[PDB]
Amino acid sequence: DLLPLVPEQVFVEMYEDMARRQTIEALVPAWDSDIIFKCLCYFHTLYPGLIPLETFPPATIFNFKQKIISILEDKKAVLRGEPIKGPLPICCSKENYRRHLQRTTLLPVFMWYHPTPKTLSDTMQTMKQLAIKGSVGASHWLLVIVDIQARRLVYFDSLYNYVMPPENMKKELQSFAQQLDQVYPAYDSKKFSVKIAAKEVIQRGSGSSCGAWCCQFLHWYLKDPLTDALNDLPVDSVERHENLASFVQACEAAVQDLPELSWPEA
Repeated sequence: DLLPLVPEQVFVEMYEDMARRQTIEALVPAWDSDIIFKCLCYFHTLYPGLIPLETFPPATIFNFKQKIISILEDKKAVLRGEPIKGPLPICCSKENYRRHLQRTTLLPVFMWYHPTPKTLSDTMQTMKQLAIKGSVGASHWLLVIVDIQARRLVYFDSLYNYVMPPENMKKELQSFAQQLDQVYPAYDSKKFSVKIAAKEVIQRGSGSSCGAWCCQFLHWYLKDPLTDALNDLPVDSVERHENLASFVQACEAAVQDLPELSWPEA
């Protein structure tokens, strides 16, 4: 039997997939902690209810719940004229921080995650290693929105199930939600609800657009806390990211002439 032709193009069978991924990677490069923070400061000017929490160092899977509880307990104190006990931000005066706490209705909690580290310190160490070599690697940004006004926790994973299956995260967040009912109780005894935002992979074809996706979802949520934008997405991976690219470009222009490393006034 005649031998099959083996072409003198080692990668040709992957050309289409490679071209799409290269296109996507070029459209939306990685967003790290500093630009995310600038974007949050900008978002606050548009939506005063959003407190621009610092992403340095970012929360992790090991301490995001403790960080949220500290912030809410401090907000409770501020509304009662009592001392705050939580760690203070670097780029904000303590007085301005108190005013942000008094005003905020929504905590944008960005979590930086990597499969390998098993502790908070290991995670920070991994974060440092990757940063100096300029690699994303297997790291991933996640967003937890604590909507105080609606008593809603929204979990956004652009890779859908990168940390754990969505039902396992649902379970963990549901237990956390009832802890928040005791920590930050409501007059009418309305319970904190939990929403897993992503029903499938949004970030198809990319290893770097996670940061931008989180900020885009947040902005969609800020425009409409009932948004179904994740369902109205284009099917094509490339089209999704060229829409995201316009968002990114608009944001980067919007913050270009905004003050560096400083919170806006509450």
